[PDB]
Amino acid sequence: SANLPTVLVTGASGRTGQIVYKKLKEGSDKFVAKGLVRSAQGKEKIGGEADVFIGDITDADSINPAFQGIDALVILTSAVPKMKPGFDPTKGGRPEFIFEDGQYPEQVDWIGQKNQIDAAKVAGVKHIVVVGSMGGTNPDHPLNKLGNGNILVWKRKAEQYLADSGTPYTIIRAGGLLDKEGGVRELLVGKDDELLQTDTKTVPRADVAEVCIQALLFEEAKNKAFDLGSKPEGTSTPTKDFKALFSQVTSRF
Ligand SMILES: NC(=O)c1ccc[n+]([C@@H]2O[C@H](COP(=O)([O-])OP(=O)(O)OC[C@@H]3O[C@@H](n4cnc5c(N)ncnc54)[C@H](OP(=O)(O)O)[C@@H]3O)[C@@H](O)[C@H]2O)c1
Repeated sequence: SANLPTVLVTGASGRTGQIVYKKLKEGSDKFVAKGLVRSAQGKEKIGGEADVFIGDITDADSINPAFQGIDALVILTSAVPKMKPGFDPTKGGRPEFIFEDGQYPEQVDWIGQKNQIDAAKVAGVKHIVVVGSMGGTNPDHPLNKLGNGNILVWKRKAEQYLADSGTPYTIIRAGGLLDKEGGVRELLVGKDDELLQTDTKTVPRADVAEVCIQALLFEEAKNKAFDLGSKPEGTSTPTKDFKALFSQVTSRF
């Protein structure tokens, strides 16, 4: 093993996941990419290459092939609520969202993520990175009511399980995600939702993807949990010193 590390990214066809997948592919001088997606549809979307595997994270055996021989894992899966089809705006209410049965946050973000962490551990991974959301410090956060799923709570339960496991881990709680241009913004790291009290609380999906990558290259990023926000494009200078950035973080959770 003077070989480059094999990095598996799950949720590889998701919006943020497809960028990490693409970045790991471009970074051929640093990584060997691998990805896991939920559908053949998703596999073709990111390029149908042979390093992409199809499987459901809540079906334990089903994901084992993907995890074989991996050295690092980047978890980018998430439960996703869909608008329940009954809404009628013109006599004011507010849409209710739903999660397909067996696809709720408890099953996908907590148990599901537990599935992935447990398989990575069996396979001997060395570093696990997971992407989540800011807001977890407040159990009464409105997002937990979406689809009556408590999505932040189950995600944080999997973050604690990851931090507790002993495997080198980085937990990145992202602020509001943006389909905005990555690498063109000064990025900010916070602790325990403090950034929510600022105007720099959202972040380009491409910068969340690049932070996941860099976490893989610095000892500093290991055994760290931090929030991620940024400043708009055009106002300041885009982040470059990543060792410094991660050396700002001291929290293990
Ligand atoms: N949206 C925001 O503003 C925001 C803010 C802060 C944090 N975050 C979080 O940051 C992360 C990235 O966000 P994002 O919007 O870019 O994610 P997302 O794209 O929309 O999706 C993750 C996607 O996760 C996969 N997935 C769901 N259930 C699965 C299962 N049972 N097995 C395997 N894969 C499964 C989905 O598969 P399909 O492609 O088949 O659907 C999909 O690839 C998420 O954890 C999200 O909750 C989001």
